[PDB]
Amino acid sequence: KGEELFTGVVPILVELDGDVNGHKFSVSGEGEGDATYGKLTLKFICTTGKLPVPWPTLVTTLVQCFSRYPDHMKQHDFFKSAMPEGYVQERTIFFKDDGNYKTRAEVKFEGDTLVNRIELKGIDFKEDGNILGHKLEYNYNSHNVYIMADKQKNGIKVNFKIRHNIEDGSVQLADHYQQNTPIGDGPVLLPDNHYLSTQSALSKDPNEKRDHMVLLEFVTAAGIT
Repeated sequence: KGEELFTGVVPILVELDGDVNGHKFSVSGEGEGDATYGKLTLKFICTTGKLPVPWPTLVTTLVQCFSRYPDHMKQHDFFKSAMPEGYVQERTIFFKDDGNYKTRAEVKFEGDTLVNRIELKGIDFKEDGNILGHKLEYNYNSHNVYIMADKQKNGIKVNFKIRHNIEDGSVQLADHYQQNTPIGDGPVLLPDNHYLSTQSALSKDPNEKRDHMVLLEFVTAAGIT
């Protein structure tokens, strides 16, 4: 049922409103996903002016239904199974020795288009830490995203560690704790334990003068053979 919605190229819309230490901002993104290849291509624009946090810190917040699940793992793909009604995705992201983001998003189809609508709230950030101080490099590392069933909520629980390169050569860790629960009442796939292997490339549109991020991302499910 849900998986059939992902056999081809799907348009994606992302809309985020944020407030980090009282700095309010909005981000809009557009692009497309091709789950057959685990592939996402998107361009994000800060629609309120200058983004008050580094772009890389928003990548995880800004559609894991575009992950490539190998055929032998298709019974473990919660994300697609919740479609088209969708799922709620909630996180706390702990920036080591700094503040935290808490996010809530709804991921679902509107017509033909896969939409990610997010509210983000950041608190306890240091004024001249790596986030508010803009000390993170404009790049992105490759990670493993660990997934387990959460049967009482008919959903999944997800944990991983994001590594952000700091401009001095060091690393800013961002520990992610995540919960996804279906919006609809229908059956979903509750998975055995497994992970997603991720890679992401960040770039700039040379003709774009707005504060923005171009993202190319590949993600593949693994850990069950």
